Amino acid sequence: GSSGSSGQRISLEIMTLQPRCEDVETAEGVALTVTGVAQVKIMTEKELLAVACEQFLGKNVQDIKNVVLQTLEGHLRSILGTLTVEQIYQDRDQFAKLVREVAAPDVGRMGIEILSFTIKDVYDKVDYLSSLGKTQTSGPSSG
Repeated sequence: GSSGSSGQRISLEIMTLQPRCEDVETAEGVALTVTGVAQVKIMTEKELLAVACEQFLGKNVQDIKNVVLQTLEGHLRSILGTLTVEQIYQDRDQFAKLVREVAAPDVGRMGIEILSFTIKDVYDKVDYLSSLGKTQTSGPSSG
């Protein structure tokens, strides 16, 4: 599946990058699939934005979105590794907050600022959890 969009100029407009990762064994050791969804945009410098401008000048829109997307993406995995399969689902809103909180002060190196970070869908390709199907059960007790 190839892409095709007319445009021979940088697109300052806000860029929508979805930091998704597959086959990322959680803290315990369970590979999960997180789509993730975050928005980003180019930053301006009243002085000189040659740090991001020259870094995007000449390249192709796709390239840019990739570079930026990578920064966030990578982080996700790192934050997903230290986080188990529970902590994640339990408080997803937080998980994303970390990926953005850790990448926020990072993208500032290239010249990009993050707007927001959220989670789209988190499923397990190995269908491990599903198979287990967590359900309320009953059990006997002595006293």
